[PDB]
Amino acid sequence: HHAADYVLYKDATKPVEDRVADLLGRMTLAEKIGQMTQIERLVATPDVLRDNFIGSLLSGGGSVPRKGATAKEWQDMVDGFQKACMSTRLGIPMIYGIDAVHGQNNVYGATIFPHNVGLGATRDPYLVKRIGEATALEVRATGIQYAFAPCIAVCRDPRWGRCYESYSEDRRIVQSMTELIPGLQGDVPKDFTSGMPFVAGKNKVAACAKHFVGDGGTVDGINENNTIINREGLMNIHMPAYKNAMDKGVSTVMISYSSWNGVKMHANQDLVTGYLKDTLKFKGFVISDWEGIDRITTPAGSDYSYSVKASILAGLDMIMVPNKYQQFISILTGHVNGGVIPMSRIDDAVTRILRVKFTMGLFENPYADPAMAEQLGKQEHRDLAREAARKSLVLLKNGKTSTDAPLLPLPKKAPKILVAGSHADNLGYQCGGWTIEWQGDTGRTTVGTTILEAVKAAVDPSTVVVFAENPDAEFVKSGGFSYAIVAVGEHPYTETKGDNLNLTIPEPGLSTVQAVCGGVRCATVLISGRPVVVQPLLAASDALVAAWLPGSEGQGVTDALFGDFGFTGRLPRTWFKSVDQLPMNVGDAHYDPLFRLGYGLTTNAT
Ligand SMILES: *[C@@H]1O[C@H](CO)[C@@H](O)[C@H](O)[C@H]1NC(C)=O
Ligand SMILES: *[C@@H]1O[C@H](CO)[C@@H](O)[C@H](O)[C@H]1NC(C)=O
Ligand SMILES: *[C@@H]1O[C@H](CO)[C@@H](O)[C@H](O)[C@H]1NC(C)=O
Ligand SMILES: OC[C@H]1O[C@@H](O)[C@H](O)[C@@H](O)[C@@H]1O
Ligand SMILES: OC[C@H]1O[C@@H](O)[C@H](O)[C@@H](O)[C@@H]1O
Repeated sequence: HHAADYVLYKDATKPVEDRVADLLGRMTLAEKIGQMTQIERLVATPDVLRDNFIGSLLSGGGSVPRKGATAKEWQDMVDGFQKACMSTRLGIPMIYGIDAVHGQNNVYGATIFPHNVGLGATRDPYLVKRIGEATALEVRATGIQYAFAPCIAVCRDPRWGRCYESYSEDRRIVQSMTELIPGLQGDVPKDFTSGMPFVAGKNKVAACAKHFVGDGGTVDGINENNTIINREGLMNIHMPAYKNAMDKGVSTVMISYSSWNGVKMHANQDLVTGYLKDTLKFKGFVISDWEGIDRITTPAGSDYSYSVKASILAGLDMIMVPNKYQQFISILTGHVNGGVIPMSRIDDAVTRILRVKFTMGLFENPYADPAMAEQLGKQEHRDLAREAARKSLVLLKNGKTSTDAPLLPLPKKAPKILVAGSHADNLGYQCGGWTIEWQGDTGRTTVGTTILEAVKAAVDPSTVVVFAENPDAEFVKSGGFSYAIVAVGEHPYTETKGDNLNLTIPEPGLSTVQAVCGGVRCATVLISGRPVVVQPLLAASDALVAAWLPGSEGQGVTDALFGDFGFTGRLPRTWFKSVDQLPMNVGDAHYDPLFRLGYGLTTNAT
């Protein structure tokens, strides 16, 4: 279709499938295996990318070009890598992935939205869609084209360190929140075939339904462990939201470290190929988790040859290596040369990777848009995160007795008030894990507003605000306070560090709540990724709010505490009486909750 040097795959007017086939037919085995290889930016260089024909890069949690980097620094980094990939013989652009799981959360100055458990509490799929839309803009602000979200785990045991990444223990709520996907990627057209990948263009990102499948079903909530459940239960609880994801054109699916009835998901051909590809008709690409193939074996990494064989034969398309790419490529090349993995399997993998790249426009826009840098941390998106944080709050108690005056809403005008607790003025704590660092961090780690700052921004000018992190009982009684707001809870964690058999908050939290509430009427704000042992906090407090991990916009919290809006959030999970009850789910025989799924008190805006 015209000039003498015409190449069909480079022609933006051609159908995606024609472009995929034209490119695939030209590729060497080295070029094919390169597309299947995703590496960390920490090990990437221009020569490595060109020489190994690398298909993808990622930043893991905390993998950043430098601390405090601007949106422009991220774009320049990603473009540097892209320039090397575009300089290969065939000029196939790489796709760069990152965990933008509550906003573009590795990036300094990005808006940080509430984590998924709090979004489940909103029962507002359209809010979640809008969060996906804003997240895509802030990811593209940094030049990145692919987010490893949503996590559609159905957490069935809150002792799991990733329970906060699950919208709900109720699969119906998780299915509803798959609206994140068309927010991140754009709405699919009228015609759309379920299972096809979709991204609208350069202002949207490829998404990733993860982690397939039953990651939220593991024994005792042990992260990466075994999910012991029959097929009916797997299909009724853990699978349904994957189908909604196919219907919404999710571009990629990431496999789980977990096992199902003792079979590693990363080696499960029946589920990855038999079910996801052949039954759900998924036509995007399947990516491993990080060293996911290594962890098929015990010990992990003890037979990397088998890891490669088992995962590629199971049907995985792209491997998040992410560091030992020379070994990965060498082993896989050996398997193909030896006939152990057929060329048909390689060609399927590359067909799916190329299909996503062409569909999303990556060959037409391989480089970042400098005009998008200013989308990072935009006030409109902070206003959305503030709405979301407010809607996520669940009011658990509002007066010690049913005849006391309701404590909330609090008045904005009072002579003197106390703000207290380890979580009242700690932006890192209020964001939780997957914020700036992999495991999150403590203190002022990014741009945002802590609960204390939000209180100071809300109250009348005549209201004197005193902050004390851990006041003793006498300080409070002698202080002439009208009321206190005390915020306590979990410290940030991610993945196995978050697995927790006791679910009791760190001290001094309960002691601070008891000291404060013993001296003046108090509203306790509990920051956590999950239900935690709460009876002692409830007993001490006039009012108690479960605020989950509300993100950078602490004014979401004070918007409800001071009655600008009423409380509307409802528990998206069961609140247990004791960890000895666990697992305990709405439907079980011994179902004896402290607060059932769907519980939440309300207030009216003042
Ligand atoms: C589950 O955890 C136990 C204890 O750490 C471990 O030894 C076992 O291998 C794990 N099982 C799976 C399927 O990961
Ligand atoms: C509760 O579990 C957490 C994480 O496993 C731990 O850090 C804390 O000290 C535990 N308390 C116990 C085991 O008594
Ligand atoms: C909030 O509003 C409605 C009136 O529309 C009422 O039924 C509910 O009890 C109200 N509660 C309070 C405390 O005003
Ligand atoms: O899977 C474990 C890895 O996850 C990645 O997101 C992080 O960047 C690494 O620090 C961590 O070791
Ligand atoms: O950062 C890359 C990956 O790290 C792994 O540790 C997590 O399990 C994935 O959810 C994440 O996408």
